[PDB]
Amino acid sequence: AEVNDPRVGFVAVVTFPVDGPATQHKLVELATGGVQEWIREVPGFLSATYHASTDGTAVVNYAQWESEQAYRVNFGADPRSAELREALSSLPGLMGPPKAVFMTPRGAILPS
Amino acid sequence: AEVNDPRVGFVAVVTFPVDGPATQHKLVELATGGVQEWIREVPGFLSATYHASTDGTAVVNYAQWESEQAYRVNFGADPRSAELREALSSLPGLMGPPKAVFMTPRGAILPS
Ligand SMILES: O=C(O)Cc1ccc2c(c1O)C(=O)c1c(O)cccc1C2
Repeated sequence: AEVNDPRVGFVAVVTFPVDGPATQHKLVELATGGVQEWIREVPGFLSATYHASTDGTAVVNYAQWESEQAYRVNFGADPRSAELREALSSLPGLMGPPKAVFMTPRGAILPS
Repeated sequence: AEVNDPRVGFVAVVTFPVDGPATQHKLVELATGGVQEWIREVPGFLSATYHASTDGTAVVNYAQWESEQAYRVNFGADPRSAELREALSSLPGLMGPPKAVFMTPRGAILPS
């Protein structure tokens, strides 16, 4: 969704530490390769965007959710979220567990 | 911009460690201030979305740019950006220097 859409009530920023750009590429390919097709229809799921850090050390996911409850009930309480975590943790090149930060949009600056 | 808009060639995720929920509002208020409107007309700027960590300890800015040059020079060479940095660094309640992670969007999972 647009980054400043009011429907976005909850965001998770997840950082995955990797051993270099080849693993960055593989990790994004894995994340968008069909393992999480099921998440697209989850009520409250708005988006998951995966980025490669320019220094080659991490893959960052910026995920928008309609609310914390929707995230908790429709993602965290679904066992398929554990399946997803296992999938992404299986990749060679992943150097530590993913780190998450939870947060709510509070202000924005859009273009003129 | 939409998170998967093809114009977004470069993203910065800037984290500002703060001492509490009160300073989070102060920091967002300052950063989305109104004197900061010149940023809206910077060539290549697409969006700045300021978030408050749910735990009250951080303010996180997800910023969309057309390219790394737009951020670095169009924004970064303008003196107003140095002004803005100093402003943010001088706010009481800051627990340390802002930390930026630079990255490129590589893939997105979205609802149909
Ligand atoms: O200079 C730093 O590293 C700290 C720091 C302070 C203020 C800002 C930034 C920043 O990075 C940004 O990036 C940034 C951006 O990308 C898009 C919009 C506003 C800011 C404001």
